Amino acid sequence: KWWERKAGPNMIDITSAEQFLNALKDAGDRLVIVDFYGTWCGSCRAMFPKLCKTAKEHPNILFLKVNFDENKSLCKSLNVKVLPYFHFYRGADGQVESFSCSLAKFQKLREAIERHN
Repeated sequence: KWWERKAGPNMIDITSAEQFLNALKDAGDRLVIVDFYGTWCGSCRAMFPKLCKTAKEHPNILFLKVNFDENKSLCKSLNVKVLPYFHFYRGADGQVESFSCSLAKFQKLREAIERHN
């Protein structure tokens, strides 16, 4: 599957609600970037290499990949309405970013990271 190709060790597939919370809790005070994507999302597929490169460049950021099509109830509960979409979480602060971005507007994701390192 395209979302598995060249994905580094800080990029994890989320397949259940409990696993999602455990990942957020176990992250401690680390920045967590949650990548909501779809199996047939062209933009998602197109930006994946850039996302993988970003993860390699930031080994201490945790990237959680959430396939909307395989976790629909979870994504709906989280108010995710369009794909690609991102939530950032960090420790006690909980959710600290919530946004979409284009392939060409990938710099918005980099700017979001820089707001939280």
